[PDB]
Amino acid sequence: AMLYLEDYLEMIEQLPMDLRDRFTEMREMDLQVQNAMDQLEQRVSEFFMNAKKNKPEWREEQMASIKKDYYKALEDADEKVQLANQIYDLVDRHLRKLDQE
Amino acid sequence: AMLYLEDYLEMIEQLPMDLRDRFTEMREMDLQVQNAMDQLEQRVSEFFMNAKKNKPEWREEQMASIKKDYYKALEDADEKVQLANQIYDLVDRHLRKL
Repeated sequence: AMLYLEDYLEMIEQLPMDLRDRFTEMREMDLQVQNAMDQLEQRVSEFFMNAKKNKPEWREEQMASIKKDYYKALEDADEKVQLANQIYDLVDRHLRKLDQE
Repeated sequence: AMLYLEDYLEMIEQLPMDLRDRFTEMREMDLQVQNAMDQLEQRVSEFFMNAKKNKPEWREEQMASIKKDYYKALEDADEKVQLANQIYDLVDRHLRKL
């Protein structure tokens, strides 16, 4: 409980700001993705809800917004992908450093 | 107060079955992502902490486990991605029907 957090806390501190920052950065990115998907889900059930109501040209604005949200999330996930690559190479670099030492 | 949650109820219930399940699968995958990230961080820091103290073998073992967790994670992110694409397909199909 509280002691496991101390150990968890402990663990994080022995990690160069290099890595820790990219992890929380990935954290934030994942949060962003979840949020984008939420607004998409809402756009979608409104599509199904109103639908014929508010005319059928409502699909234009709606579907455009759906595509926008979806693309946004995709870009955010591609960004987490980049960040994980970064963390990967930064592992490798700190590694090699220690090995020839 | 929780009107946000009754509204989300009515929200969800407007979706067809396919779409609902893909979204809930997605949420499951998010959780799994958060755990993979977590676990990976922990092996990384622990490996740094105990890097110099332990033997070459221990370094190689921790590194293999780290690599695991990494690819692990990476796979989950792809599945979440994949789910999002399925959802978008189902959506524009439910439009092409109308």
